[PDB]
Amino acid sequence: EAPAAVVTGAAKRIGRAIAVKLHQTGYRVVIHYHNSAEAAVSLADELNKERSNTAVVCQADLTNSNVLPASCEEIINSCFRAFGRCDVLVNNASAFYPTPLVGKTVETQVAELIGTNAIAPFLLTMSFAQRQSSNLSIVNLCDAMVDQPCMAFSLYNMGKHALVGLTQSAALELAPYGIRVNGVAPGVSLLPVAMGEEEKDKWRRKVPLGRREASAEQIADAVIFLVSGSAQYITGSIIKVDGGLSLVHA
Amino acid sequence: EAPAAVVTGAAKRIGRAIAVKLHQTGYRVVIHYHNSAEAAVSLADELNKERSNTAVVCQADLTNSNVLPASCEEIINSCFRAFGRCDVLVNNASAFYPTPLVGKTVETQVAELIGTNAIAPFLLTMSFAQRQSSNLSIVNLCDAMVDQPCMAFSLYNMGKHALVGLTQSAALELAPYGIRVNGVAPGVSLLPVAMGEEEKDKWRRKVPLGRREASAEQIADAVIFLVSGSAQYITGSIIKVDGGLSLVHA
Amino acid sequence: EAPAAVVTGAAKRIGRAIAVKLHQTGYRVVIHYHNSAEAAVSLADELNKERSNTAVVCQADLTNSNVLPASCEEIINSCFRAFGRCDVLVNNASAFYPTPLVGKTVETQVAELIGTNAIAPFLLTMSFAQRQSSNLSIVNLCDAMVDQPCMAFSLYNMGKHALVGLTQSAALELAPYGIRVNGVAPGVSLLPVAMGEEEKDKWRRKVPLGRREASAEQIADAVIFLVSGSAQYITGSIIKVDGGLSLVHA
Amino acid sequence: EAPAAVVTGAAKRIGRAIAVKLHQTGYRVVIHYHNSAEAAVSLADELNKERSNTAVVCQADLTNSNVLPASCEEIINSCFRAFGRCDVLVNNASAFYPTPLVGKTVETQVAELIGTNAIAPFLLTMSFAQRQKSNLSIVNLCDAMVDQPCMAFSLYNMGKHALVGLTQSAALELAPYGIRVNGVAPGVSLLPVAMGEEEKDKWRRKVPLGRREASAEQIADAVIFLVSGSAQYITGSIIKVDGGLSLVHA
Ligand SMILES: NC(=O)c1ccc[n+]([C@@H]2O[C@H](COP(=O)([O-])OP(=O)(O)OC[C@H]3O[C@@H](n4cnc5c(N)ncnc54)[C@H](OP(=O)(O)O)[C@@H]3O)[C@@H](O)[C@H]2O)c1
Ligand SMILES: NC(=O)c1ccc[n+]([C@@H]2O[C@H](COP(=O)([O-])OP(=O)(O)OC[C@H]3O[C@@H](n4cnc5c(N)ncnc54)[C@H](OP(=O)(O)O)[C@@H]3O)[C@@H](O)[C@H]2O)c1
Ligand SMILES: NC(=O)c1ccc[n+]([C@@H]2O[C@H](COP(=O)([O-])OP(=O)(O)OC[C@H]3O[C@@H](n4cnc5c(N)ncnc54)[C@H](OP(=O)(O)O)[C@@H]3O)[C@@H](O)[C@H]2O)c1
Ligand SMILES: NC(=O)c1ccc[n+]([C@@H]2O[C@H](COP(=O)([O-])OP(=O)(O)OC[C@H]3O[C@@H](n4cnc5c(N)ncnc54)[C@H](OP(=O)(O)O)[C@@H]3O)[C@@H](O)[C@H]2O)c1
Ligand SMILES: Nc1nc(N)c2c(-c3ccccc3)c(-c3ccccc3)[nH]c2n1
Ligand SMILES: Nc1nc(N)c2c(-c3ccccc3)c(-c3ccccc3)[nH]c2n1
Ligand SMILES: Nc1nc(N)c2c(-c3ccccc3)c(-c3ccccc3)[nH]c2n1
Ligand SMILES: Nc1nc(N)c2c(-c3ccccc3)c(-c3ccccc3)[nH]c2n1
Repeated sequence: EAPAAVVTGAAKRIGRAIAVKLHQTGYRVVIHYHNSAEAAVSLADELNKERSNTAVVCQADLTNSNVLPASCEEIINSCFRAFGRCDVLVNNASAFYPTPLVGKTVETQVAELIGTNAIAPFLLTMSFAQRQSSNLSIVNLCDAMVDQPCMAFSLYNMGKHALVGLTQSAALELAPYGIRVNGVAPGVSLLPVAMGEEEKDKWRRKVPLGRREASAEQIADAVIFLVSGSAQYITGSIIKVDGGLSLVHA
Repeated sequence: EAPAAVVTGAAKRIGRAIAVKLHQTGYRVVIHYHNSAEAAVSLADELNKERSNTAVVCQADLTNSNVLPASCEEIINSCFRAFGRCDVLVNNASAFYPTPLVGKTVETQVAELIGTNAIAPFLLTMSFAQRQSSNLSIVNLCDAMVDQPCMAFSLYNMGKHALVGLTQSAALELAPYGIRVNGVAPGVSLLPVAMGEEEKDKWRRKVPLGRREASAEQIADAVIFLVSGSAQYITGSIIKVDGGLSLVHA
Repeated sequence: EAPAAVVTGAAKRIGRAIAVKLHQTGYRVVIHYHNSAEAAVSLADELNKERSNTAVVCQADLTNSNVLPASCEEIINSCFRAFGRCDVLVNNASAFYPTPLVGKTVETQVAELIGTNAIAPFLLTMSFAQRQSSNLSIVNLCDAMVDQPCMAFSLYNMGKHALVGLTQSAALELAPYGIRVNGVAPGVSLLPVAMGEEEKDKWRRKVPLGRREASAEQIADAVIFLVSGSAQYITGSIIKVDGGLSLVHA
Repeated sequence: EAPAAVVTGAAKRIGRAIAVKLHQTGYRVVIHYHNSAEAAVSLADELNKERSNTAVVCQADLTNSNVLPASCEEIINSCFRAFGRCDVLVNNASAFYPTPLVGKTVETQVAELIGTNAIAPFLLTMSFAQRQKSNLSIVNLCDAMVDQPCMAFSLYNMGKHALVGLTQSAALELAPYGIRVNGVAPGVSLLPVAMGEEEKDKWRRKVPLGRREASAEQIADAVIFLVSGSAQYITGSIIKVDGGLSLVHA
């Protein structure tokens, strides 16, 4: 019987690339999404054409709130409902925007940035563990630049640092259950179409390895390694996939 | 005119030592507290008996909620209303208890642990910066053991990692205003007197330097250095005060 | 045609497992060794029996001295002599023994521990670089416990820290050549066969994931990943393969 | 009776500033130097004019070699011979020049960069500890930028990483003797007066806190803190004194 994986924020970009690689490797997938309903269903369709009844969608807001634990529990539940098991959780969904210290209220900024980058991963990790020759693991999408943060992104950066802490704490606590918990830390990966090509090229020129951003596939390759039998002794590790960006001084 | 400082969780233990030592150095202090009202007031009395009009109290819950930004704005405002300035912020208040992955609801555990240790510090930082020759700084009480966390303390450890992120991010962002942002990271300090003799001895025996915990005053000494004119180029630094504990393998 | 790899200290234990996996993946290998001539010759024989003239041996002391640069240059030369190319360098050889601060002279201890763990890697890196679809990379065998070092192993730990610095520096500097430079950081692996099982068990008991040391093959799996086409944007990254050991407090 | 300190590379720049501040604090000092004889003697003269019999010079090359351990032993011995005690060691002396991977021989580059920055500190630390076999401590001058190194400075960076390892290993091992071991990590400080102005300003512009380099006295300030009675529980800590430089992404 095929194993199953939940990928958060999997309608597009890096999360989709990860869901696709897992599905190709043989996983059944839960494609979680928030607003990108069309994209999520379109991916589920593609994947189901390849192999029937191997993909489902699950909509959830991962903003912090008093019902977030319920939402996270329901994401894990949807994998068990659809596939009878949940082997892998990938925490990929992430809000990202500036929150300067000097339209959204600060309450909202705190809830969205901390919720998606840290608290939801924690609550998904709880639910994944509680609901349990298998190879169970969790992969967190971290950030290679967490110690050299973008100006005015404090809440986003706090969230990513907390996700490091969770990766470590959960690796330690879930080790007795056979559940490995690791991370992948992109540098600069999929640049948005809508960026001034002046601005995209400015990020690209910063990367020592090729003067280019990582492809989604390159990030997903590291995820697939960590979930593989080739990483059976690896837990609490964060693999940077940054082309050396984080090594470059100002 | 004397500079003024806000110390959160200052009614006892390490926060009290930090308030006392700042006061001894010449600061006027706002004693923030949550439940320890009698000890907060008694400290204020003692400090005011020493120099008139140099200490006030400000009560607030720093649990995460939709009213926390206002609570944090009021803590900073209390310094201005009393003393007409606010030169130093010390983020010391902290909830600490286990939150296993497998009475409080999980949403309360998240609000308390992430609120006190990370979000409140962030909102207090926003309010402090927004209100601003001078020697302005912020000191965050971090944790020397953040990469080797206690078993079953994921949320606390998440909060403390986030606080590292805030320290770095706010140092970078506030440096143009001349506001330094640093941290002090205790190991083990002030073991609860009701913790077991076996359990205390076990922690003490692990500390390389002197096989004993730090006094509150030793933690406060590092805070004082960071706020002083002897640390005028220091920003985004976290000083461990741990007797070498974090260096000891399992 | 087939790529070629140099593995230092490859006659036994982890280095041998690395050379065998590389070979199995289709690499031709230089098997470098120092004292273990029988094991190195025998390993080359076994691999050549599998595919004709796909392995060679090369002896060299990698102790620091005035002839170490020529020695290292000759190891890289030996790969080109045998195979006309050198795509991968794995810095695995390592002296490991205590050097207390309070029958070898201290200058010999310095020379062996810093030579094998850092200086020889740097010199090999230079010679490798100087000689250069393509997929070139270096993997350095680091140590997951470098920040929580064994008591009285200062010189070893200094060497391993130096090796981290080389991994970063060389990743930055060799990126323009498309040479990636990464590390693998074992926790406890392949405990000495001669170590009593009861001492083996003291280390084993520390490991959260499975209360077991890593196999040589598990270490080798991380090396294989890093040299593979699935790691082509990864440079300056150190992958811990430690079962959570470095996460455990004293 | 006054305590005594050895400061290596103390004739000029940051070491000189550290020796001066230690002397103003009440220490007698050994001013170690290599080539800057006139500067060293001029400094000793000036400190002795302030307090008779409180400063000596000690010449030694700290390049790695088979006699480096005897040279390091003689430096420590010079302090006991002049003052009858040695309370503080500051490892400040440092060779700094590029060593690219692709007039000095490489043997010499290795001996100078690894000797001065790492091996001499280790040997001096041994001789220090053995002569003690009060508030005894060691301060190592580290580098805030060691994870974002200068292009083509691999050996210097390996040296400085090794020095972090020494700081940690020695703090752990010397703690039972009451000897604390810490570091101060400058970012950019005291630019060579002769460095081109455009290059000076290129570095200055990078620093968030004031867009300027640290003064030598600001670096000394943090050394003075670490040797003081206000840092009695601090060991194995490295204090960055960098104006936020290390926080800035490429
Ligand atoms: N791209 C990079 O260069 C880079 C760099 C560093 C780290 N990373 C990390 O790698 C991961 C993937 O990066 P990316 O660029 O692919 O991510 P992204 O496009 O910015 O976001 C991924 C998904 O997060 C989901 N999301 C956003 N807010 C949400 C909310 N409130 N509730 C639930 N889901 C929400 C969105 O789902 P819908 O579209 O369905 O609404 C979005 O498609 C992230 O964790 C990111 O931080 C990426
Ligand atoms: N003690 C150690 O060994 C150690 C180790 C690592 C880090 N630290 C850090 O050093 C700092 C001080 O340590 P500590 O042991 O002195 O702290 P603590 O005694 O555990 O807590 C300090 C204060 O935090 C306040 N607090 C708790 N929950 C709160 C809430 N919901 N809202 C507002 N305030 C709240 C409490 O105020 P009331 O008493 O007024 O309710 C309490 O007095 C903390 O940040 C801690 O994490 C300490
Ligand atoms: N085993 C662990 O748990 C562990 C933990 C952390 C890091 N690591 C690292 O992973 C790598 C492999 O570990 P291991 O346990 O397999 O290593 P090892 O058996 O201790 O050493 C590997 C080889 O290093 C070679 N070597 C030693 N001194 C040398 C010298 N002066 N010149 C040239 N070669 C020399 C030896 O070659 P000959 O036998 O031919 O003389 C030896 O077989 C090492 O870098 C090690 O530090 C291992
Ligand atoms: N300046 C900065 O911005 C900066 C940045 C990061 C770290 N640091 C660290 O802070 C410390 C002081 O920096 P600095 O700029 O003042 O240092 P520096 O001027 O570059 O070097 C200090 C002294 O090192 C001594 N030295 C060099 N080679 C030697 C050898 N082979 N044997 C013995 N002594 C030798 C020299 O003594 P003689 O003059 O007597 O020959 C020199 O005066 C160093 O450890 C440095 O790495 C400085
Ligand atoms: N959820 C999410 N989405 C993103 N698009 C990013 C990015 C990012 C930022 C700039 C260019 C490309 C990607 C980054 C990022 C952060 C710091 C440095 C580089 C990229 N983090 C992101 N997280
Ligand atoms: N707010 C708060 N209060 C505390 N009492 C602690 C402690 C702590 C944990 C054990 C003994 C003494 C102190 C710790 C702690 C955490 C990790 C390792 C060691 C101590 N953190 C704390 N935070
Ligand atoms: N070259 C070499 N050989 C080794 N055998 C080791 C070890 C080591 C240490 C203890 C048990 C097994 C292996 C370790 C090691 C170091 C620090 C913590 C744990 C293991 N490093 C080694 N390096
Ligand atoms: N012994 C020694 N001397 C030095 N002059 C430096 C410097 C340095 C590099 C550039 C400007 C000013 C100082 C640096 C340095 C290194 C990396 C980043 C920034 C400064 N390290 C030094 N070490």
